[PDB]
Amino acid sequence: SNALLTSQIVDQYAEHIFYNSGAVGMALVVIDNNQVVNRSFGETQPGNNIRPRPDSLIRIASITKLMTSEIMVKLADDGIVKLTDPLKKYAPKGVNVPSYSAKQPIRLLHLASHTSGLPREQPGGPQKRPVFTWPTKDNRWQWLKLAKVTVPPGVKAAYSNLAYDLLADALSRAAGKPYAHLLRDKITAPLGMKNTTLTPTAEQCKRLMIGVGSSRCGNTVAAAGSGGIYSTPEDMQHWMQQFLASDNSAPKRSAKREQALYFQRGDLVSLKGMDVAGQADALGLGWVYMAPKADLPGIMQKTGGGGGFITYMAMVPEKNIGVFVVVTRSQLTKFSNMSDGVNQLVAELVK
Repeated sequence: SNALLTSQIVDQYAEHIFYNSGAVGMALVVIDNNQVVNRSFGETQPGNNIRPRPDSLIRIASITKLMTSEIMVKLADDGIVKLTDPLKKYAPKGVNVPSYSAKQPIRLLHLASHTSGLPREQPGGPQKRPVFTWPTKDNRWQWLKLAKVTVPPGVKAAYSNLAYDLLADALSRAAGKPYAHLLRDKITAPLGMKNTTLTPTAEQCKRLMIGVGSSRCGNTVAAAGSGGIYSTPEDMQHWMQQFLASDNSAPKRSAKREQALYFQRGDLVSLKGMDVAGQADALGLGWVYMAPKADLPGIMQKTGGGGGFITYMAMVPEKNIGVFVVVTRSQLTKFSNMSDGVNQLVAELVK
């Protein structure tokens, strides 16, 4: 958008997204070239009348997967992994990683693009379960070693949390340090994202927004790859900015590799779980691409939902436009009533 109108265009949509989504609380972050527009609505806990702040703690849920893929891409540039490495290269000493057939192993690329053939969650967990706490890393590898993989890789997309946590495990093994140290060293420390963490302190937890379906604020390292990351609107602004040019900076060196697309929709036999914010026209490394259609532009996006939070990031990198939104749910909240509004906002911003 033209800087003269950016704020006014955001205002055409922001309050509608807040009301239509049934949010308890909402933070919206818009980057449009040199313009940054922030809006906050509602409450940080039902009935508390406290507006969300730049440093309100949030669960970003599956936006986490974009960071796992970011780390994979950075480690690949370092020569520490290859996207094509079999997962079994990074398996603990002597533990089997099953494969559809000998010459068709699950590779890191498959985990990142949801094409590994693995299930969405490890089966057989506790029926009532606090979010982002089960399975643990040890649980995953104990299950995997006896598991059967019955579909070849790169044939079907089936959205998976399990696969993304296995990816984080592999990346940690390859780098020779805990995943939390990779997240810090490769992402959060260089960008000064001082509230982006899998291990929040008490001081951070007191700032965690609350909606329907909330869970206690705790260690979420179990979902390090798939969904556990806590952050804040201001930290997420800084993260999102690295994909977008402005007068003061070019995108980060790895932005294009991070957003590379690997499977066109028609290149797969079927896709499950990929169409939450609209039809997925191509799958990247966590990122999902939707081609222009109706009155919407081509959009790179990722959806997230867990622990009473829903999140969405949509961007048009060529136009230096990105929108991130986080909402705490009320009972009636429907995800696409938030994401559809963001997509329409993005459509107005690109004009």
